[PDB]
Amino acid sequence: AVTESAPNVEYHDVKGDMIQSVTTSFDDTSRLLTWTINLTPRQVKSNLGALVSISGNQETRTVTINGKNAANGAWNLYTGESVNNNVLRITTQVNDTGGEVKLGLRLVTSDKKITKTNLPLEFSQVAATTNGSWDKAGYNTTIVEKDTERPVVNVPSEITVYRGESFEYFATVTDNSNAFDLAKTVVRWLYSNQPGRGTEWLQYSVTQVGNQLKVRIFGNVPIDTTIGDYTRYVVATDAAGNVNATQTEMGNAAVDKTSVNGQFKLIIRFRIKTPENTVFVNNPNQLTEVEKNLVREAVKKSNPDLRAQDVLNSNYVTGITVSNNGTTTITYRDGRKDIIDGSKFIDTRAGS
Ligand SMILES: [K+]
Ligand code: NA
Repeated sequence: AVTESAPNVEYHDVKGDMIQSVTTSFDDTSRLLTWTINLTPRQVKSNLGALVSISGNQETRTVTINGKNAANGAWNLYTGESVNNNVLRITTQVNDTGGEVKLGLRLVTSDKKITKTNLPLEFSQVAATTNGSWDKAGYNTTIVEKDTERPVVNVPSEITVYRGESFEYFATVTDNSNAFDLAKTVVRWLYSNQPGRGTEWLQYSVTQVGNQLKVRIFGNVPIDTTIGDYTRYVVATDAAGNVNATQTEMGNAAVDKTSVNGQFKLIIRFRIKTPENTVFVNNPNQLTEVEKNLVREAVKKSNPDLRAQDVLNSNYVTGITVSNNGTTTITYRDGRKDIIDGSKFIDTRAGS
């Protein structure tokens, strides 16, 4: 991008009679800065001289006067043609640090060739030296540092969602520049910029809050989706185009089974629903085998969406286990477990 503005005027000698306006143009890719100075000397004459000083974070690349390269004669002299509505353009390479950049000028016109020795630094000395128009001014502006640092995503290691339920999580994006490319900030699986096979219901949105992005990760999980886990990525881009994780890094991480910044495991779990009818037993803390089986059957009945394929080895008897004290362990097809206390649905028939 190119940014154009009018710099801060540090001083402009009120006896000066040349400078009308000064503008800057900065290319954020080349980091070249052009100072454009428009001149209307009262005495145009034949020769323009420009004594130029720049801050140490700049290095001069080009100086033109009236559209032609200036002859190169802390302060350096450049000379060229003198016309009305003359344009002096000083292009510098800004260093990677950027920051405050400064320009100082002492300008003259003359009918004679101009030399640095015979160049007046005050209005009162003009008549005996260059004997034409004169001006003196200083400017500054501020240039961003070159941003070579990637943005950082903060997202949980695991985002756990439940079949039949909605979810909402946030990832946060921070960058050293405090500026982003929202269009190139996404949540995706590895292969393409999409939510991914099996998780097509994964949604996201990107908002900027202050100096950070907030990436809302949300959706509605179907009752009929596969239980297990999926690797997904928050990929964020700063305003300079640096990304937290590149496509090639995502691919290496997928093969090596390592992590990149912004990676998360999306885990789809089952949400166990409690029996609506109390399971009556003799001693809720010392169940018989028949009572353990009543507990398993009640859990199956209240969870008709828990299919055999959803539990370990597609077997309800080994996938739903019930301890002596009525604790139910459900082990799913992915090896994940729920350990569920029976206190809220198992009761004694004594006193019922
Ligand atoms: K950055
Ligand atoms: Na933006």
